[PDB]
Amino acid sequence: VPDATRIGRATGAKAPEFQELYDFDAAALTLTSAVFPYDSQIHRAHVVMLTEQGILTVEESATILSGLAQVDELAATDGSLRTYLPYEAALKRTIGSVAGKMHIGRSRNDLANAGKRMFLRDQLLRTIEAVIGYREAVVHKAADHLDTVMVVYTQRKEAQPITLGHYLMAISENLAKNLDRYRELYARINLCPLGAAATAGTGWPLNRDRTSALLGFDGLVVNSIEGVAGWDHVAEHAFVNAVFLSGLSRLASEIQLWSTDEYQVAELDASFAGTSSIMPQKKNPMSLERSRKAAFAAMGPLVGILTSLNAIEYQMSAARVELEPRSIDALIAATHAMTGVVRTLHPNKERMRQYAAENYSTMTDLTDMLVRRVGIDYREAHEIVAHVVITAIEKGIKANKIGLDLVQEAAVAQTGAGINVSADDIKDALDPWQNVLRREGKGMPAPMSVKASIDDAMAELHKDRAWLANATQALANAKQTLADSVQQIIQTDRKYL
Amino acid sequence: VPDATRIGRATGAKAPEFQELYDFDAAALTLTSAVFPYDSQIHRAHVVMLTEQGILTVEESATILSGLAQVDELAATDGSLRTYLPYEAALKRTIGSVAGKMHIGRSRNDLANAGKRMFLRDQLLRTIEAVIGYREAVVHKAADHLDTVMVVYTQRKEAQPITLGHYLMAISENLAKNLDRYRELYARINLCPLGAAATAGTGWPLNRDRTSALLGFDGLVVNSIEGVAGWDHVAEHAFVNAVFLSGLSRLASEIQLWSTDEYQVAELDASFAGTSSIMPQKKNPMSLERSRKAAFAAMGPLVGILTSLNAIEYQMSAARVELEPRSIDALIAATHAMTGVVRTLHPNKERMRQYAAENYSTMTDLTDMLVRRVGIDYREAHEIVAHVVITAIEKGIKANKIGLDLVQEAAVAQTGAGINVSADDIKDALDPWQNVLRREGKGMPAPMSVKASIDDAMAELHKDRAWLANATQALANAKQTLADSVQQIIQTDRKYL
Amino acid sequence: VPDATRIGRATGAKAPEFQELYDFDAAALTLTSAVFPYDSQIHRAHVVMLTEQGILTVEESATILSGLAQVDELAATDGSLRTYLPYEAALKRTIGSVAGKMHIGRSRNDLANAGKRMFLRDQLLRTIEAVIGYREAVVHKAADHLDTVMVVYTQRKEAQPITLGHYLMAISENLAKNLDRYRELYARINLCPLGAAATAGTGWPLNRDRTSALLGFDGLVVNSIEGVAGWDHVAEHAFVNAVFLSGLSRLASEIQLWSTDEYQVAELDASFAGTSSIMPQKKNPMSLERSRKAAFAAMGPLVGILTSLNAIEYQMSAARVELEPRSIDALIAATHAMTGVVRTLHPNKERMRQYAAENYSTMTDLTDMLVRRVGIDYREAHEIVAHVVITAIEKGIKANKIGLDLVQEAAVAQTGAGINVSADDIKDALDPWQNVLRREGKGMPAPMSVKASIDDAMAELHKDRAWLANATQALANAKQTLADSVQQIIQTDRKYL
Amino acid sequence: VPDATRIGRATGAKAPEFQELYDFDAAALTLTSAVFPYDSQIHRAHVVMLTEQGILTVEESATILSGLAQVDELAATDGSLRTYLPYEAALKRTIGSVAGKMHIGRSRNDLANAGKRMFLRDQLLRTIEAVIGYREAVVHKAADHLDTVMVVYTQRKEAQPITLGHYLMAISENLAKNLDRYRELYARINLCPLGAAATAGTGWPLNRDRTSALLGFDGLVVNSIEGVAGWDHVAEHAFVNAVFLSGLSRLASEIQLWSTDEYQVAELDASFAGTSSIMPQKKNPMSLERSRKAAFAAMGPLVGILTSLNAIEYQMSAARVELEPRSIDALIAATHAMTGVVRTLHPNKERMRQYAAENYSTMTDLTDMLVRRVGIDYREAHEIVAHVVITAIEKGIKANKIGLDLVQEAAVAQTGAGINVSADDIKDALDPWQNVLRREGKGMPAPMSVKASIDDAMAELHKDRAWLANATQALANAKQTLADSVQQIIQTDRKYL
Ligand SMILES: O=C(O)/C=C/C(=O)O
Ligand SMILES: O=C(O)/C=C/C(=O)O
Ligand SMILES: O=C(O)/C=C/C(=O)O
Ligand SMILES: O=C(O)/C=C/C(=O)O
Ligand SMILES: O=C(O)/C=C/C(=O)O
Ligand SMILES: O=C(O)/C=C/C(=O)O
Ligand SMILES: O=C(O)/C=C/C(=O)O
Ligand code: NA
Ligand code: NA
Ligand code: NA
Ligand code: NA
Repeated sequence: VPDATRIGRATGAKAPEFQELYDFDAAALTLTSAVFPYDSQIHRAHVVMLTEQGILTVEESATILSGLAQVDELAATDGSLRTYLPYEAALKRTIGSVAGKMHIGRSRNDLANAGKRMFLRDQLLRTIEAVIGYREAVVHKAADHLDTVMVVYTQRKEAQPITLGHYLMAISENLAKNLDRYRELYARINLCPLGAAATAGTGWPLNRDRTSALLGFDGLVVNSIEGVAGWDHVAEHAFVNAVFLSGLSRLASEIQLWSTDEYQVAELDASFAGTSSIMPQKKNPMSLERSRKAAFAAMGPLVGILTSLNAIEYQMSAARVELEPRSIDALIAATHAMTGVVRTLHPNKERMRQYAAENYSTMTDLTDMLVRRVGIDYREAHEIVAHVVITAIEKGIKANKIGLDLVQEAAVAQTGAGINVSADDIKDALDPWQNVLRREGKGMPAPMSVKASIDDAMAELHKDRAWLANATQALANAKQTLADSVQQIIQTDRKYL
Repeated sequence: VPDATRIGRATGAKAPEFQELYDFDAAALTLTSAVFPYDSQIHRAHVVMLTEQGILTVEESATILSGLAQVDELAATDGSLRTYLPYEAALKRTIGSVAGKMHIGRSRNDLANAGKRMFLRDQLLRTIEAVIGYREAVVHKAADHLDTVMVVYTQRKEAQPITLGHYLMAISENLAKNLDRYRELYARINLCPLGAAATAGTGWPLNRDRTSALLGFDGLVVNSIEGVAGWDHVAEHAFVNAVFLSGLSRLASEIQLWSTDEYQVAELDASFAGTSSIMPQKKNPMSLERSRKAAFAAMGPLVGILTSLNAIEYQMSAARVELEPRSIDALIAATHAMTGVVRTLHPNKERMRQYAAENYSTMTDLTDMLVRRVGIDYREAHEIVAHVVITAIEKGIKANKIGLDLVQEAAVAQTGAGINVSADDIKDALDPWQNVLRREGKGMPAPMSVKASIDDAMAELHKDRAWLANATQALANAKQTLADSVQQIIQTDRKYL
Repeated sequence: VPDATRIGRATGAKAPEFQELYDFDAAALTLTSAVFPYDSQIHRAHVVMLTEQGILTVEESATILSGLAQVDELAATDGSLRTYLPYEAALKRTIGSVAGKMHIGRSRNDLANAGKRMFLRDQLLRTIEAVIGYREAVVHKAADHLDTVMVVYTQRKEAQPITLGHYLMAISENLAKNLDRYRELYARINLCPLGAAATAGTGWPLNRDRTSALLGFDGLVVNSIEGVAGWDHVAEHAFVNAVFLSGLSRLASEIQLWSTDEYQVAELDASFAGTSSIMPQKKNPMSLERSRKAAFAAMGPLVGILTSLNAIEYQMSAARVELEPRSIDALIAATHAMTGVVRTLHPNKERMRQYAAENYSTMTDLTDMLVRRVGIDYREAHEIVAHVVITAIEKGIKANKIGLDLVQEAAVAQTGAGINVSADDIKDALDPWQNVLRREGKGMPAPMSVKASIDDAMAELHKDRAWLANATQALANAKQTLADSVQQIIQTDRKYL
Repeated sequence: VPDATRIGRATGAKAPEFQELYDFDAAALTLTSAVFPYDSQIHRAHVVMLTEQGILTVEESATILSGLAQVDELAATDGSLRTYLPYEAALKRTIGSVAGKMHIGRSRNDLANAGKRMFLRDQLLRTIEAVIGYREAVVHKAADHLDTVMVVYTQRKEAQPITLGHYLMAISENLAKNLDRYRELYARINLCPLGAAATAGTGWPLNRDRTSALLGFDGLVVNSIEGVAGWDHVAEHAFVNAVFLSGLSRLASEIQLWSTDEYQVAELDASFAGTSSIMPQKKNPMSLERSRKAAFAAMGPLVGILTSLNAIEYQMSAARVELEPRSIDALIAATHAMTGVVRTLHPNKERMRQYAAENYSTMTDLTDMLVRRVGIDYREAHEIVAHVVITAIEKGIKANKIGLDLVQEAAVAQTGAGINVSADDIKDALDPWQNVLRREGKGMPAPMSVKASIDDAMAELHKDRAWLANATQALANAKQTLADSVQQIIQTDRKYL
């Protein structure tokens, strides 16, 4: 059946990235189900390590490892088996009492912290991947809009002329720093707490480095209390999500204002807009508002997690609040949605230029010209130009129609004196494109300057992608090593022992 | 007059670090007054840079720079002069209209963002210094308590034997990672947005690198929109404060429980306790609870800042919530207080050992011994030992009095079968010190293992202090370079122009 | 299969209320699925009202109403039909184009706000019911513990003697005020926004009172903008949940400390405790910590909702954050759990009395006796008694062994003078039960005073239950009236038109 | 000296209400200094009550009461005397040891909770007064704009025609419910905890009702634990502030969008706008953004307070976070500012009408007319009118120029069939004023309907003011009774004893 929301001005299908905003809530796993497959990997890595340490024989190890595959399969459809003690009991019912030996030297506490880290680790790479895709859309969009003159706003008022490319490279710089935040967090998430057992380690001679390496961790959470009590990485994950999403909310809000009926300086692609069941004229920025909704919602986990940490001791505690799958899923959906919003955004170039030329954002350049040309101080020139604007608005004179006569009157009105500048001086100062070209320093909207930022961002994106590929490959390599090791044990036992 | 709170069991004076918790609220500056001296430095750096760029003559520069000193002096007692436009107007009244030229190419927006960064930069070094002092107290305390056997808790229940040194090194590892968070944040705070002007740069040929260098920044916030709209570093500063303080709350809570009348395993130094105006018996953990109060309060700025960022566009906005001096001051007071709390904490070594030996935290080692000795699986041994405990509690038998007869009865009761272990096996398994010695892996409480962590932490603290000294010296060097440059201009003009 | 967590000291089954804490997360509905059945009721009420208004004929109404039952049935298994436009389209495919007439004068905006209110209304009655059950457990528990002498704490230090009944009646008074908060909120939730349509009403002659009455609302959200933009009730619902749960967290924390191995003044019923997979001695307060977890998590929705309201205009907005089913479900589970925790809590009466008699909580009465008997001011008596305690602790003298000689020495040591009180005066002042009996004013722990509070609370609980029964019956009556009306239309059309 | 910010387009002085936003931060009292005068009242009320109870003689009472005046005077300039134990010690140094008797039966705990309640009580009446003034401005503004046709927005897109009066009465209804929230809170704040002493009452025969009555409380916090541990009213105060301010943020945001350069449908009074130090054209909505800033900041205390309550037991705790004066001061400043913003807002009536007539907000009425006139279902009419809009936008045809030919083409294009409506039918459906007049039900924008809401709101405002006058007079009466009683004691002792 058709998408019944695609009626009237909501033509065609929702963009896939837009549809993600509708699907993640019902599709989200519980934390228990999301972490369960990582627990299964931990069982295997732990058992392999115990085998290397001689705590388990190869025969016992093979029996357990084969059982783990069988219980994993049962648990694919039986959710009751996805927490540890039910899982262990099912393993015991499957292979016998040797099942219990897989917990030697181990706790639910270090198992759980490690499993959640593995989950968050994968979700952090998933997030970094999405943020990179978002930055790619932003920078690649900017590269096409070096000449798209438009006003920048401060305090929701037209400030000065820039370009759309200039604006998008602000977002790129924001995302560059959020990627740093996420990679910095990744180094703290990707630490293995296994071997802490309950909170104090164990007398069993575990090799904590081997379990860590088998599970793709880059290091250990060393202190055993820190290994089970430590939760700051969960709080930090929630925070970076929240602050990253606050910037995504701000872009969404920016574009929503751009695409108001009143601004009309940009239009959402049809595939990122919805309509109204009652008002046929609506082209609703539903992608933007649902993206903002996720940003706002991300405040929740951050506060809950920090509240729970403020409520306890420096202990393992079952009262700690988690970062849950549905929260991350919402971030990914919003990030994907805004990636497509940016990619497909349709700027109204003509109206953007009209506002820049007509609505007085060029008055700074008029002021700077008076200082540069006649040498008066900035504050006196400012007062003259403000009077130019006040008078211009009163007389209905758009900025690009301000001439020598109006400027001289304002100078005389505020100063008693004329001012020695030409009509050409004023014309060039009020030309919004010349406003852009004159702003040619580092980080300023002149095409040459924005292009330099794009080049730099393109080189940084290459490093972003390389960092992600390296982190991902390290995990894939370890997971394959673990699988090989499991198979070796099971098969050697079957054929030779 | 005497400290009227030092009555009854609140003997002697408050520790200075404890007193800090009482003073910071009334003493805290407003953000305006805290940032004002940095604005004054920015005026000088900006003016020097304009002079290098030939935008100001040396004569104009000298006149302004001399005026800045005069207005700074007026503003020391006249708070109305500490915001920019009143300050500029006072400068104009002091030296004449040339005062206005100091704003060429500049805005309140990039001035304010830069000034707040300079404030937060200094406050971040102040915070890093305090966190290092806190970690030093923790590690140096741990070094004296390698042999201080005591129980670790999970879920506020006695879990297993550790040592006080082992526990403190959990905190050290937490603080190591919070110092990473803060240094990572410092690299983002210490970026100069000057030259962004209103939000789009300027046509004036500023040298943004020179202003940045004169003000001790390590780099630029490049994009001019990012330079004025960017606020994530403020949110991040608030977050690291909050998460760092949540760990400080947890230690404070831990110690508060240790020092309850019922636990009695540690006692606060008198200089960190208060008493009651009514109940003469009270030795109140007032340092701890006021430290937790600050931790809880630090949630506030984090939420307000993120809320404000979620509420706007990617613009300069006057609606953004700030991180205020009093919030940082509270963190410093709480950190200093807990530094002294830890340094002077008096553990009850005898009672710590008593609990470890008597209240069943050794049962894991009993369980592990059954697995290691008779080869049963962990789950069956666990069930036997649980019955040992249940029976022991019922009969009023402390853990260190559990013997062969009680263990065999439990084995028979739960299994129908005895178990082939000796009274010596049980004795050694129940010896809490042997529990500690057996836990000799990485991050575990055995003195050799905790000592290894202390050695590592001591080497890391040397690097922490070196990083702080280098960051501080860089700022001091730049501030002196700026002062030299100002004096050169003023004096050259006075004597030679 | 057995509950694999019920091993060792976790004997028997989890209490049903305890199990609720494990089930609500996987069982929680999405908001869409939770609100859908209320949307179906709204369709019927709206259509009936349109029929009364002559906007629909009885024949059209019957056709639609019969279709609504058919689509409702499809939607029981097809989740795609639970949002409005897909539902309407399925209705159109089921009965023809007349399906579209059910939206005359209506929007998704007032439909959605009304449906969510109906959901929250039912969930608020569900919550009030649970809070009443919680208060009933607290008061009925208190009634059995008028004589259960124990210490009250301030700042986690023993303060003065009370009774367990006295403590529980603090919770009762807290819950009384939270029930007021919830009933006050109910009056704002139970207002009907239908008729606001998109945000400005409609030219169709709706009878907004009839739709409201058919749906059990007690009044209208009058202004049509307020009807769709209004969200404060959602924020308020989240807040009362959060503050109510913060008090539940505090009781859970209180009991957790009571039931520490070190306090040992209360023990959780086995059916509300868990154990450890590794440490056989653990009787873990898992009901308490998971209850606190829900309290902490409830901060999340409150902050997200308020953030979203701070981010928008006074408009209908799709960016607003919702209060979701799983959040309320968590509150109900925690409230039920703590209801059973309180009901089945096992106080250690002997140890409670021991602490009261031995650990110096009686020193206030000693101080008051010196003031009352010899007329010295409170501050000088306080200083004497503090010295009594200091000396007593040093000499290992429990409070109930403090005698005339020790009190006189302290008086002489601090004053140079003895004090004219008898050994009987001191004995009676240090008798913890006499401490309780002397505290006989309003709200104080004397059995006569606590009994008076219980009587009052029992009368208030009768009114709580009456208020809930009346609110519930009003909704049941309206729902039956609506069902009758639907059937009348369908059947009259089938048989007579 | 002149207000140096009143330059260029920032003409005249800041409105006084606008200036409040600049002054409250530096002017805010600490909580200690704000509560101190209430503590002094409590000392007097407590001492008077002790005198009535015969615990103090009239002679002792007079001596203390006279001393309280002397220490109060010292404390006006010596901030160290504003906490209890220093104050008591200064009283002792002033009148002798009898000073200590004023604490008989009392604690810092019930003193502090009571003093903070008295502070919050007065601040709640101050807040209710400001909210009433805000509602008065809103309703009185609405009364002048029954005919000010303009579009209402949903999702920041033009939705349907309303009037400015209609919009303002949404705010009135919001404020009516926030006033209910505040008055409901007032009944819980205005409860006296005195007599709880430390947390368990006292053996002294206090008359808790007399102290409560002398201090203007309407009832007791009965249970003595609740009297000192109870804090929910602080959380609730913070919440109502936050949710009330979120609605104020939304109006501020709404007006900010109205007053963008692009909407230009309203203009702030000059006295509520600022300008830029660099951009002479700026008329900045600084009142609005600083008002939103306060709304966002109010999230902070709410989260800190709730966090602290989630962190402790149901005890008196010094870790609880307070609601501080500066937070309330910010709310009052923002409320006053927005009161003046609303009062002096200048709507652009001509442009408001232009948008309503031209930008397609009338399309719903076109759709409803097709349903009403030719009997097609709403969904098919909707699809036709959407095509009308799509075509109209493509051809540059403003809504008020849509005619029969365009509607028939759309009908044929989407249906293959024309539609039997007249040019007059279409004209009347597209007349934005007729859109308003047709929306004549309860809460809809027709002048008759908005006038009815204004009449109701005016009657409700009379009751709001009466409730405030009654609450205020009750406190003034009690304060005068207390002063009379103090004077009677002091003077009777001086002249007759
Ligand atoms: O387009 C949507 O996602 C939802 C719209 C609505 O329910 O109003
Ligand atoms: O779907 C609706 O009924 C309305 C949507 C809107 O407000 O645009
Ligand atoms: O010792 C203090 O800081 C405060 C105590 C109190 O006011 O209760
Ligand atoms: O200072 C008091 O009155 C009480 C303090 C306490 O609760 O310990
Ligand atoms: O289940 C465990 O492994 C441990 C639980 C605990 O810390 O008590
Ligand atoms: O500092 C500014 O940008 C403006 C402040 C104001 O007008 O309040
Ligand atoms: O005061 C300024 O420099 C700029 C203000 C603005 O962004 O409008
Ligand atoms: Na971490
Ligand atoms: Na940043
Ligand atoms: Na409401
Ligand atoms: Na309350």
